[PDB]
Amino acid sequence: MNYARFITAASAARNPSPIRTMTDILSRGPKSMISLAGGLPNPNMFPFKTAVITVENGKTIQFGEEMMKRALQYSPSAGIPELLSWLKQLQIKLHNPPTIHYPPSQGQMDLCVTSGSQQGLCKVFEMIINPGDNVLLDEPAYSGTLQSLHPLGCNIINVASDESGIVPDSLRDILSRWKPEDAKNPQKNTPKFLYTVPNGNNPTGNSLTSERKKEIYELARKYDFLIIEDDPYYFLQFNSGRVPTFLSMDVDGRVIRADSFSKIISSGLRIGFLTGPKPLIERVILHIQVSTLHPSTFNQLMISQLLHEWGEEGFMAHVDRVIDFYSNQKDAILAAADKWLTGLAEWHVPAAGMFLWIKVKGINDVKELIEEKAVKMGVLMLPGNAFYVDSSAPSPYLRASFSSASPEQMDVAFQVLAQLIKESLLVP
Amino acid sequence: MNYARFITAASAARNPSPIRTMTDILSRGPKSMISLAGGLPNPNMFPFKTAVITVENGKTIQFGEEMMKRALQYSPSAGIPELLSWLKQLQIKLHNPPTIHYPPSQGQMDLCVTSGSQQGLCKVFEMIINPGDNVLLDEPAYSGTLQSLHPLGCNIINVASDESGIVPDSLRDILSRWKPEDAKNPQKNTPKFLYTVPNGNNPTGNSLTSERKKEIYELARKYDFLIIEDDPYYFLQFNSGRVPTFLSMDVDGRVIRADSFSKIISSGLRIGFLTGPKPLIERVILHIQVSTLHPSTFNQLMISQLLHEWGEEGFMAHVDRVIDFYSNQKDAILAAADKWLTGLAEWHVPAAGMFLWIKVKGINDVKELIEEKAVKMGVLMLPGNAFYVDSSAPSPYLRASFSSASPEQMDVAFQVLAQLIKESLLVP
Ligand SMILES: COc1cc2c(cc1Cc1ccccc1)cc(NCc1c(COP(=O)(O)O)cnc(C)c1O)c(=O)n2O
Ligand SMILES: COc1cc2c(cc1Cc1ccccc1)cc(NCc1c(COP(=O)(O)O)cnc(C)c1O)c(=O)n2O
Repeated sequence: MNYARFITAASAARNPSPIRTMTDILSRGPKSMISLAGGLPNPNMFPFKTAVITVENGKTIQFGEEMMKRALQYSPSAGIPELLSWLKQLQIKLHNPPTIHYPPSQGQMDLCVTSGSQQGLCKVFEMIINPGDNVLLDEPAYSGTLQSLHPLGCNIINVASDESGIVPDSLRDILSRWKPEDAKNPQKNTPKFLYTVPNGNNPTGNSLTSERKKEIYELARKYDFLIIEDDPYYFLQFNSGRVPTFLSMDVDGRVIRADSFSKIISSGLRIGFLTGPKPLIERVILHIQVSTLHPSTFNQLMISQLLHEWGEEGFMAHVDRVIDFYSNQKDAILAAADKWLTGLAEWHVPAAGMFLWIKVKGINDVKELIEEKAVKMGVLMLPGNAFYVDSSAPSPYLRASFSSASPEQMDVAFQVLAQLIKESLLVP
Repeated sequence: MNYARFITAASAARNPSPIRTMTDILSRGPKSMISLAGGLPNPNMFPFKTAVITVENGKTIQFGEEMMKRALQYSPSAGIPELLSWLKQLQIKLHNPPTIHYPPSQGQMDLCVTSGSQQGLCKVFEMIINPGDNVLLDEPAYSGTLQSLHPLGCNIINVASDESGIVPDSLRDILSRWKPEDAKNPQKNTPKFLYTVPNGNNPTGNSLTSERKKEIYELARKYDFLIIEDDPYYFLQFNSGRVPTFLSMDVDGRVIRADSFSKIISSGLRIGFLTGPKPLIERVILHIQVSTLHPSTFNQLMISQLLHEWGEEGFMAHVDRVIDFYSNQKDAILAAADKWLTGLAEWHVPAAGMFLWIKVKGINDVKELIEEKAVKMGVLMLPGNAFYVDSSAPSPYLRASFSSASPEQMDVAFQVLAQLIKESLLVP
């Protein structure tokens, strides 16, 4: 594979820090080595000295004097080595990528710690997109990806979706406007990638099947496009065995996968990870190096100490307690919507995630009902407009989150909504 | 002032999160309000429960159950409100900007917390630069800004400098190729900004005087460019007492100032702040929103609790303790270089910062002496090549850091260096 067509002139021009290069000779050398190279501060000047963090069902994490100096100090752009080896290990355990032992240039598996999955996704789009480029996704999509894409000046082509996510025949229909050989020609302007959330799509909650994923991968191989697998709900799947990922089937080294610890470990710590082909992961690390330098060494050390003590087993037991809480929350929003919304609205049961996508029966645009009327009543929800490329277009949909609300709060929220849905249909 | 000439088409196209827009109506605000809007996970599912951090000359920072849930949760893109009000307060105390009460559109003072000063600088260059644009800078410069600038495709105009920083007559000579009216014509390609490190420039250690700064500001006003004042050594000045900043004199609202806590509080926590005109700070916040979302809530809470308990007095007692340590380190590298390098090399005494810029007497390029010969001897330093736009150009300079090395390490380093210099002068 040739990654050069997937990287901008700006991204290709990125160079490794000539400072880190000299600094890395220090880490590969003996204790007798003297360095006057790095601009690392003296950590003894830092005011925080020790840290003791308690863990619910787990050993208390302690940062002694030395560990604290390391945690308060600079670290590599890709991430701390202990977090990197544990995450690569996990990707192999879970997804067993075929690329593990490929040569670097051919797209060997590489991983980098990002400041949330959002940072990885952002740096990938900025790496790939030139203004006017064609890009594939299924609308409704995650707003953060729509807000990243909009300033990039690309052409978003919508791929049809149902309850089983992206319809492969819709993808086959869009792709048919180009020839498989048109991928090799830049001027023919073939799509650079396919963006998708294969588990509990934000905001629908729909998941792709194994069969659909295989049809999508064969199409990515045929029209030589990348698959941006943004999977933050891979660990939040409801009443399902884990369907293989696009990374698990990545024989070509054409999948960039974004994983998030935001729903399972911490949203505020800003720790996510990006898995993909080494030439592309490298371009992302070089952009991180000039922006954030590296993710918080402190937060990485907090997560790495927890993760290492749990094991890939203790981690999974934790994922299971998290799914349990979110299933009970989904059951509660579903009970509330059954009680108040049946006959007034339509919704599919989410497969993964923390959102219910509700279609209002007799209203074309729920924008004023949700932004004006519902707000004035003290009930907040999201209008469907926020999850489309054209936000000016009317939407009969709303997104309801079930993460934090108590059953009794959901009951009050939906009664207000049914009352507001009725006050909108009762106008003769 | 018109900021639209300092904002690219991609930066202007950035929109605030429609999600977050709803999320802020909840903050304003009765307790009776129910939200099903945000995708905020339930923080009771996070495994870390409490934190106890000990402080050097200060109260033990304790994160109770509620504080920990907030610290592990998402927060605003610009930063946590307590850190923001304390930093704005400090900027007023220290710099007293004239823009404090200007209307937003006219460039009112705004501040945002960034993931190090590097993130702020990066997002500012990306906000301003279009390929082929002219930018003013004094070489040698900080490598990280050279590696951010290189992929942006701009033209870096070298402004000459001496021991008192940038020579204002050199800037006056460069600018004379345009007319003050040329800033109104985009096609006349007038420089968009002047980038400066006014205290202890990386790698020289030279500081601008008050008089030079006033001549530079009047030239910035005349040719209507911005001043990107990257001041990470403002709190690390030796035997000087702090010269007024470009922000202190910013009557026009044309200064973007980057401050760093990397040398005073923590390099690894990735917490810095950007102060500048509200329309420009706003464009930076919108880029942060789509990349890192926000800086670590946890790290911000650590810093904010320390800073609020210290006050602007205890913060100051700390920066003076930090200067004290670096002062002694500077006397030690200076003692070592006096002992071994006199007659073999030339150097100026740094005014601020943690680096000594050494010029080797009879060598044109110290690249092989430092990268091959010094490395093989176990002594690491940086070749001068790393701090120039054209790195292929030979440099007789090296950068020696005095942050961490002990006096006895400096002695051994400078002896190796002198012996390597002597051996290199014997090659005809
Ligand atoms: C109320 O505010 C929020 C609403 C949010 C989210 C975050 C905030 C907090 C926040 C603070 C400051 C500025 C803006 C936002 C995140 C969402 N989803 C996370 C997500 C990510 C990023 O995840 P990562 O960067 O945390 O790894 C990547 N891909 C997919 C498919 C995702 O679904 C979401 O749906 N809503 O509605
Ligand atoms: C050995 O590695 C380092 C060498 C470093 C620095 C950091 C690292 C750590 C690192 C880890 C991962 C990737 C790359 C680097 C920072 C330097 N200066 C900080 C600085 C900043 C950024 O400061 P901020 O982002 O921390 O606020 C802005 N402006 C000016 C004028 C500065 O002088 C420097 O001189 N050296 O040589």
